[PDB]
Amino acid sequence: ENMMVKLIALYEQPEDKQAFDEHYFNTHAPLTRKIPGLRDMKVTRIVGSPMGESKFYLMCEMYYDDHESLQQAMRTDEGKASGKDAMKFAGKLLTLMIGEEMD
Amino acid sequence: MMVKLIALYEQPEDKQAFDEHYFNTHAPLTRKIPGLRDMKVTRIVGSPMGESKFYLMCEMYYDDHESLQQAMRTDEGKASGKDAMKFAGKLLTLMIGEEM
Ligand SMILES: [Cl-]
Repeated sequence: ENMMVKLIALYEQPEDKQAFDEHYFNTHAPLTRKIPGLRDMKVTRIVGSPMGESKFYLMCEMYYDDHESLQQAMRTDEGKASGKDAMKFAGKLLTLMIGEEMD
Repeated sequence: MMVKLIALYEQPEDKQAFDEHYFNTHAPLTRKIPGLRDMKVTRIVGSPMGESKFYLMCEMYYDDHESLQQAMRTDEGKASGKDAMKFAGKLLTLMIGEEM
């Protein structure tokens, strides 16, 4: 309650950053932006940790109306196409989390 | 573009204890940090498949990188960092991000 539902994609460091960045911004993000019910999307470039480098490279937060809507979105043709694309270009780099962003 | 410090916490052994410390002590300490522009707390309620390795995320927004670096070194920033380390250091990953 008193929250907003978001899917969080967290990507670890790619071996080829040029290839990752091209695929992510030119192919993957546009696929994700087609998902019915997606209300907002924020992309965060991870530039380090307080002490140095980070394990993580990129985060994306995708906002939906409610939990049911997120579950339905991931099962649409567009959701499946985005998921399939991520498994191909990012593979094990990707961790997915479901969050409730509190008021 | 906004700069943010991201704190990501893995699953605690005692969720009740984590929650009391986090919400009653830690978040208030963090809200006192000079320069903090916004703070969002996200409960991680699972992954698409079920459980998640992660339990909570906090996003702390600053106007620019220099302000974040200053903020972390204020008395308030240091106290917040030490508090996080004490109650949950083994669970914590800190990241600096640029949100587009
Ligand atoms: Cl993504």
